[PDB]
Amino acid sequence: KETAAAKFERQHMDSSTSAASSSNYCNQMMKSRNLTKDRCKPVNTFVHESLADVQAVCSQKNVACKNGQTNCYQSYSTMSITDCRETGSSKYPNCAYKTTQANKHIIVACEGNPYVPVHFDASV
Ligand SMILES: O=c1ccn(Cc2cn([C@@H]3O[C@@H](CO)[C@H](O)[C@H]3O)nn2)c(=O)[nH]1
Repeated sequence: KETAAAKFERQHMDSSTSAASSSNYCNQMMKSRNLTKDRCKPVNTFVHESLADVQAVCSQKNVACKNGQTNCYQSYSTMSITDCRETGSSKYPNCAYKTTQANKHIIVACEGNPYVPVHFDASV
């Protein structure tokens, strides 16, 4: 079965590209990472840094999670990311997304042993 750590990697890691996300990027990535299988996942962020750099965030700046839990961490450095946001005319199964590249500090929730990212909370 898929671990929470693996699920974070599938939903949120894309080290392979630096940013260059075409306007098509989210349409393709949301589908291929299986985030459009059951419904159109409304919002999702992919991070284009190494897995080591993203895992490292779990030992960086401790901040409150949006849900009030205390296990979130904000990257000290900005990171290359792409936000995917479902369009207003998007209708499942043909899920459609606006693709927006940015360089921002990521906030992730970490859990487990080893202590690794399991949710993407926000970018700031
Ligand atoms: O700027 C953002 C803000 C929220 N999110 C949501 C998210 C959370 N997660 C975490 O892992 C998923 C495991 O099912 C959950 O939806 C959430 O805990 N995945 N996507 C962004 O991707 N970018």
